[PDB]
Amino acid sequence: ENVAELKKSFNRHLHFTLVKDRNVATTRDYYFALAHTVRDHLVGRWIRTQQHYYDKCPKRVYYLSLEFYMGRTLQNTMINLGLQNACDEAIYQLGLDIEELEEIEEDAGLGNGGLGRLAACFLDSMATLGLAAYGYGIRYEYGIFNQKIRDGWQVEEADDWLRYGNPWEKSRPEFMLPVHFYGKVEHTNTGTKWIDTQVVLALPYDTPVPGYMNNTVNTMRLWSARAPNDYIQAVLDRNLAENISRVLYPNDNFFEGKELRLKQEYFVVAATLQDIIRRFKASKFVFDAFPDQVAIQLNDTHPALAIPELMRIFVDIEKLPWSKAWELTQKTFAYTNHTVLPEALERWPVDLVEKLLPRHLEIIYEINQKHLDRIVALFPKDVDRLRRMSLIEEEGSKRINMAHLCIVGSHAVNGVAKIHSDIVKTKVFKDFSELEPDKFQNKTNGITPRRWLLLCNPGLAELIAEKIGEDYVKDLSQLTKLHSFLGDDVFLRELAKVKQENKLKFSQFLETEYKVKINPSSMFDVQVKRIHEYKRQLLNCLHVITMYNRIKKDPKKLFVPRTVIIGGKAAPGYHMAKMIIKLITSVADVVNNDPMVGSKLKVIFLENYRVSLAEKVIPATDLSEQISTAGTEASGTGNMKFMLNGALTIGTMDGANVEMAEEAGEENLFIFGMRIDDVAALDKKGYEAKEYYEALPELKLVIDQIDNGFFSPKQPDLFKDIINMLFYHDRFKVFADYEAYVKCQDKVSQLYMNPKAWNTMVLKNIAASGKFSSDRTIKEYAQNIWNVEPS
Amino acid sequence: NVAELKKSFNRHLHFTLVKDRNVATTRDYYFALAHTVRDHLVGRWIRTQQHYYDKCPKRVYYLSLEFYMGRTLQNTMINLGLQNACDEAIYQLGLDIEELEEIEEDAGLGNGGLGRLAACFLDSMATLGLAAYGYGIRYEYGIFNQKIRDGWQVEEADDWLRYGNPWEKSRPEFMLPVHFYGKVEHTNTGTKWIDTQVVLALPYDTPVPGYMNNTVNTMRLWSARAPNDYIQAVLDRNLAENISRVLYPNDNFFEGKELRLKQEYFVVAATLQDIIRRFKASKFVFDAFPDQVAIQLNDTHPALAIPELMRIFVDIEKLPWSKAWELTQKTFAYTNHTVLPEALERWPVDLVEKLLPRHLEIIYEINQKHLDRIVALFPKDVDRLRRMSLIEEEGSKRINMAHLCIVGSHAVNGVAKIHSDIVKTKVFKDFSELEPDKFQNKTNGITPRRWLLLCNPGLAELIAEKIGEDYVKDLSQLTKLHSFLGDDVFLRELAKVKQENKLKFSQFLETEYKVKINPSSMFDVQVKRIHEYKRQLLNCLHVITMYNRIKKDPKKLFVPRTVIIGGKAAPGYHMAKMIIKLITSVADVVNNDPMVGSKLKVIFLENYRVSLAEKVIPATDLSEQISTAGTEASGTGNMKFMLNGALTIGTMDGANVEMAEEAGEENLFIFGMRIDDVAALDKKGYEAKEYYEALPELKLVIDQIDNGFFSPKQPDLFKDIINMLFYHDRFKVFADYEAYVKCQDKVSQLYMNPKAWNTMVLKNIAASGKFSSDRTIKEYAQNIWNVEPS
Ligand SMILES: O=C(N[C@@H](Cc1ccccc1)C(=O)N1CC(C(=O)O)C1)c1cc2cc(Cl)ccc2[nH]1
Ligand SMILES: O=C(N[C@@H](Cc1ccccc1)C(=O)N1CC(C(=O)O)C1)c1cc2cc(Cl)ccc2[nH]1
Ligand SMILES: *Cc1c(COP(=O)(O)O)cnc(C)c1O
Ligand SMILES: *Cc1c(COP(=O)(O)O)cnc(C)c1O
Ligand SMILES: CC(=O)N[C@@H]1O[C@H](CO)[C@@H](O)[C@H](O)[C@H]1O
Ligand SMILES: CC(=O)N[C@@H]1O[C@H](CO)[C@@H](O)[C@H](O)[C@H]1O
Ligand SMILES: Cn1c(=O)c2c(ncn2C)n(C)c1=O
Ligand SMILES: Cn1c(=O)c2c(ncn2C)n(C)c1=O
Ligand SMILES: Cn1c(=O)c2c(ncn2C)n(C)c1=O
Ligand SMILES: Cn1c(=O)c2c(ncn2C)n(C)c1=O
Repeated sequence: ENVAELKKSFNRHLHFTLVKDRNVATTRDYYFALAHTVRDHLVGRWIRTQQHYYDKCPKRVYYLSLEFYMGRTLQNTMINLGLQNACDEAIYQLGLDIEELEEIEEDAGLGNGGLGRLAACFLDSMATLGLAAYGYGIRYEYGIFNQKIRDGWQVEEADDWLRYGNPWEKSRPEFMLPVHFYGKVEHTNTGTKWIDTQVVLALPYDTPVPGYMNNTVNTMRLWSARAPNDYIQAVLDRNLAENISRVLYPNDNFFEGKELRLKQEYFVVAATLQDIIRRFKASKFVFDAFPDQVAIQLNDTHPALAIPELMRIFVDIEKLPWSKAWELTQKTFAYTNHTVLPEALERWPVDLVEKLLPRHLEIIYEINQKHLDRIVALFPKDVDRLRRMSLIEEEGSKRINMAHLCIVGSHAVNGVAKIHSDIVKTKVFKDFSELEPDKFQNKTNGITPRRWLLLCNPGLAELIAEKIGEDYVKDLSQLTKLHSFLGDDVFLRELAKVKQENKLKFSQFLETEYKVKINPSSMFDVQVKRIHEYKRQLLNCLHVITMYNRIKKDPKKLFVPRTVIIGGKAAPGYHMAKMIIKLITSVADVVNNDPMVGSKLKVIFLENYRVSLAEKVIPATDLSEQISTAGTEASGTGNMKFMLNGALTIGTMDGANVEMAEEAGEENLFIFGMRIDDVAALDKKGYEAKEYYEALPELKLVIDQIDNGFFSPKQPDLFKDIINMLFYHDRFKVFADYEAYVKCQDKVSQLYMNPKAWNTMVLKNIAASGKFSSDRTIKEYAQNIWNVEPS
Repeated sequence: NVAELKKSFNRHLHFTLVKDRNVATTRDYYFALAHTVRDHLVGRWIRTQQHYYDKCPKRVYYLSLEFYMGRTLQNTMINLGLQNACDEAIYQLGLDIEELEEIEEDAGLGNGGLGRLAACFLDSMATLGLAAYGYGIRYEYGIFNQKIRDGWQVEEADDWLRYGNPWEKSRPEFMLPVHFYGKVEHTNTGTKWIDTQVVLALPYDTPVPGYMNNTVNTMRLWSARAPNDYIQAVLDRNLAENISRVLYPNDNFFEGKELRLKQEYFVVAATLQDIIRRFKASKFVFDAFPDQVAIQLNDTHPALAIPELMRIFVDIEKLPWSKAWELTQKTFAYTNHTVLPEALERWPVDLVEKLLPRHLEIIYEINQKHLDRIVALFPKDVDRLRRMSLIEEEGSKRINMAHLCIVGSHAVNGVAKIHSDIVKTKVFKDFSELEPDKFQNKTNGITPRRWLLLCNPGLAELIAEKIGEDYVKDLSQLTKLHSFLGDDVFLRELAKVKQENKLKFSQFLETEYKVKINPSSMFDVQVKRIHEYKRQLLNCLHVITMYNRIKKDPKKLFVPRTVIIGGKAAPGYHMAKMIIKLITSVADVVNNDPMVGSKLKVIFLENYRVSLAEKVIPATDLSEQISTAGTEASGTGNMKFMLNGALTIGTMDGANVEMAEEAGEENLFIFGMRIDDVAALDKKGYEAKEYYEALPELKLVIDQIDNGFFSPKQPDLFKDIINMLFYHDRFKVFADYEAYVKCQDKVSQLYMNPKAWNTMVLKNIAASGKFSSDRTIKEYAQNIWNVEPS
């Protein structure tokens, strides 16, 4: 606990655990010694917490997800355990730099973006709320790839995060389980049997999840695939079974029907459900009480197979009758929808499923038959309603609509922001909500204020605590008390000072990683998120070039200097996203080297955007770019992180941006562009991109520069694919929000010129960010879906 | 003290395994104890390695593709003087230390004798305080686990690292890149090897505790890792990692697979680079290298080390060829482990040219200078050149790796007198003639820690009772046991120890096998890899022979036996697999014939490996060492049996010859043709049928086999054996059959006389001192590596 004992443990681990002394120990050795020193502090409570759940047997919550975008664990653990100050002191006394030790840790990047990071924030919140919750996923050998930029383009490198060892995971060999694939179904007089299957073992690894200052330490269980049991070739072929948990599919909001992805989904699902049933049978609590002891949240449709798998276990194995089994199943599962973009919908062809999971295909067909029998009985004449509500789309080569399977097999279905949940309920699944009104809900996303405030921005956390105490950490709504300081000049300077320090520290980072020199006086304009056409960093890029031309046309004009930062990873096979990245690095090259613009404007493509880098750049941001086309971003969470950390937002009325406006007051955000209904109008009328190109002189110059090679001289036609998409296939109407966006941007610079007014708006944003704590989000899930209670 | 060991155990169970006493598994308890013991190694491991850096003694590097280590827990407790205290602490915690010990997986990174010799050498070098390092590959899968299904061998992956190996320590800061393929460019800045594929080598260090001396050496094993459609590209990283994936399961047999060639270059490249790097940091240019480094090539498997050292000195360090070649020879020594043709490494130049273009050039260069010398010495002997070349144009050109090891080394040694002589005067006559002093002998040895103190505590204690403990570090001290030759009480005590071992092993046999063991029977044992040259087929002929005898005359006085035969067959060795099936078939008939009953039991010991050897050897009365004269280079199993109180029935082959010299030929049951008789028969021509015709007991056995007596459901099952036996038996099974059976009868005779039997046993044990690997290592240190015990 105290400094002396922490130093003693550190030296002890460096010695016995790392087998080193101070003259031969590497930096990595020191990081590992500290990690083990911190990890030791988790054990007692990890054991008690899990023992407690067995004793008092509260209802358990299982968050089933193919992704857990955890980031680093060291600092997060020290903070939630109240050990950071002591460890900082101990490490300092040992003559070491704790910051350096922390940078040695690899991010556990087992996620693509929002969906995976939401799972991570939820685990922190559920532990902080004292819920008997478990995270269940896959332990990928390789997470989201490390991004490099070569000659302006994205290059992918394997994310070998486990190469040096992960001290934060605990193998649980005694819980290994067999998972089945392929084979065939036999309908015997003893029950249908699934036989001649190939077997792959599932080895679980537990990672502790410390609640914030509360003695609760929950568990995240990730499964790894292992082979069971010419000789050499046979041994090498063991790689095939093990490839199942080998790599995270690098796609964000995009469906790719590869068989290996289907294997991963069944793998997690099968291992997870069996483990859950086994723990249920040992609870010394037949399966009638199951739904009162178990809640399983389906994170998107990725784990949809859990439904037919639970049915398979209840029926084929436990011999329960179908009706009883189906009843228990619905009461067990709840489904969370995370998107409305067509390219992201999971639709598995029945042939692939038939080959890999013959018995699940049969169970799904059965589910679908009973389902449609009901509709036929309710709307005998609506024949097309049946076609629309079926789990099977015969529309060409038959496929399974996984979202529909999740809806019929779940008692609750929720979206992740009001605007989104509404669209899901009344438009996308109108036929279903009409039948079961009460089944559809909304649960607006949230972020954990531990990692995204206390951890990433200690200066702000301290300043806030200075003024209003520490209650806000566990009750973020407490930030409204900050309103008492609206006219407090001294406080406003203190707030600005914290942002300035964060910017200074991040600028140091930028100068050492990039050739560029940073004007620390500039406004940090930031857009960090996965590269997507719908998120439109392309629009941001149009505005950047626009500011460039303005400086060239009139260099002596008064101008608020900016440092424009854009970062994010493109899915490997997403060609347009890769072109967009190259467009940004090209533009940056011209801008950063034009002697006429100089320190007026700097552009940086932030490489390898991931959780640990987000913790650095967000606290250093002044302007947060949240410009997705109205109706495309289901919720967003980066928007919330920026709001909590003192940045103002420039964005569309989309996803949770709408709620950030409700809480803070629309005028305290720079809202702009078409709204959901305006986008529909343009669609109805038909979008003619050329018209804006024609009518907007600044837009036309930008476009022409791009298309003629102004930014790619050595290859004039390089950006032709973008031009063509922009003029003839822009599903996201980049040109249609261009004018309002730029006008809006000008207004931002205006406000920035007035520090007191700017920080006054910042204060209103921070003071109103309380609704976005994931602790609030989780309370709502616990109360209205899982029916469990905080402790 | 016990109290502190219990406290550490509980501490590790808690913080390290995250368990308490009601949820802890047996495996958790084994791991808690292992960490508790491992902690005791640290201080000395660090000091020992620091010491080598400070005083900078000359270092010895044992480069081997195999290290058949077995289990580490007990060996560590013993060499550290901690066994009694840990036993007591575990007992007090209400646990069974024996159960905990059986949890540990063997580190089976070897096939047999060659790999186990490397392990015994490490223990001895550490006990002698030498600055020695073992260098090899960290295979993900060692020698396969053997199962017997419907009488046949079935192989299962040996996933020894699945639950974690607490005995290894990753050394990430010493990772190195190894190169493959590419092409050679001869520039004006030196020849460059370019466009190569790169595979990383990650070293893992395992501590090697000397016996009671504060020395803890290192065994460094390399693991392959890939450097740095997207998904497919990530999955293909498996290809680079496949290099250190599986140990080739062949014992004394060459298989020219490209992956095996990759493994050999992999160990060699990573090892030589690491050695040079450690040399450059010694604050001791490369002139002193051979005075600071000795590298022992364990067989020709690491032969590439020679051209690789040349490549580094020349292509990289820019040293002139003559200087580089001089340093190289002073650095390497080569150990020959066999004369069997099928085991010689001959890589086709095409494969080497593709995978290692630069090494092929260096080898050609070495060969050119080599032959230039011979041409200058024997201008008219044109065929001498053909015989001494590193290249065999005899069809598709190939590289004779043994020849490369000889020209690139300053010393070449065999592993037993009879073997070393054959190597020097016959196989490499042309080379030894030129460099007489280059060829030596270093008779193999076994470590008396694992093979006596550990595996047979009863014997170790009995012996210490009579002569003190000096024998542990000076095994020659066992000769003091001669003072008890007439001591009746001692002879009963000796027999009692053997009886307890047999009792304990019989328990094992009954629970694993259906069979009921007559604990009164003589344990006749043949455990080693299944080979035609080791002839367990001959043993099988004798077994059937005894069977027929019991059937012909059931009421005759007969010494009862429990015949045990065990060993693994290389997966692709068809004959060996047939031989196994023949043995299990024979056993089926014998064990179930009501007429033989408890007179004779036959057991095929499944999954023979280091940890099982430690169980069955101490329980043996008769040790079968019957290879054809001139085929077993040395053997080491023979030595383990001698040390543990078993008598030997064998041919005058390998080290059996020296066991006879030490104990007195009459105290061993020697039989069969000798090296020269085998040659005579070869010259005259071996006509297997003649013995079949002339020996009525042999004929009946053979007919039974060939007609389906042992395979009724399939009469022609053993046809391949019959045909090999009559027309292609390179090992003359029939030609030693008569003497073997006569010899066997004499064994039973002696067994009937307990006092006479144990009197001979005592003479075997008292004379086993020469076979301690400690003696072997002293000889290598003095005459090859030029290093000194400390
Ligand atoms: O592996 C040891 N310590 C561990 C310490 C560790 C544990 C978990 C994560 C990181 C580090 C170690 O160095 N690693 C496990 C990692 C891997 O599997 O790659 C790297 C170890 C200590 C030790 C001490 C002695 Cl005396 C002998 C063998 C030993 N191994
Ligand atoms: O892995 C831990 N201990 C290690 C301890 C260990 C190390 C080496 C051999 C056996 C056991 C562990 O259990 N294993 C490493 C093996 C593997 O590679 O599969 C199994 C560990 C302890 C711990 C304590 C907390 Cl609070 C959180 C995570 C933790 N992991
Ligand atoms: C929060 C977060 C996201 C999601 O950001 P949006 O802007 O909401 O898409 C993506 N990646 C990382 C690393 C994050 O921390
Ligand atoms: C010693 C040993 C060997 C060598 O046996 P030989 O009979 O000398 O061939 C082979 N395997 C194991 C497991 C051993 O311990
Ligand atoms: C398929 C997918 O990744 N959906 C994403 O989910 C997160 C978390 O709900 C939302 O914030 C975001 O708007 C949405 O694009
Ligand atoms: C190539 C090979 O494995 N050779 C083996 O080596 C061991 C160790 O020297 C000898 O005892 C044995 O007779 C021999 O068959
Ligand atoms: C979002 N996204 C992708 O992620 C993607 C893609 N094509 C390939 N990938 C990987 N497309 C067209 C796409 O819109
Ligand atoms: C690396 N890279 C790309 O990734 C790429 C490309 N053109 C299109 N793409 C997607 N070019 C020319 C290129 O060099
Ligand atoms: C019938 N048979 C064989 O004939 C055989 C074998 N292994 C090797 N052979 C030759 N096995 C396992 C087997 O069942
Ligand atoms: C020793 N041995 C083998 O190990 C072997 C073989 N054929 C295949 N293998 C694997 N032969 C003929 C052989 O003698």
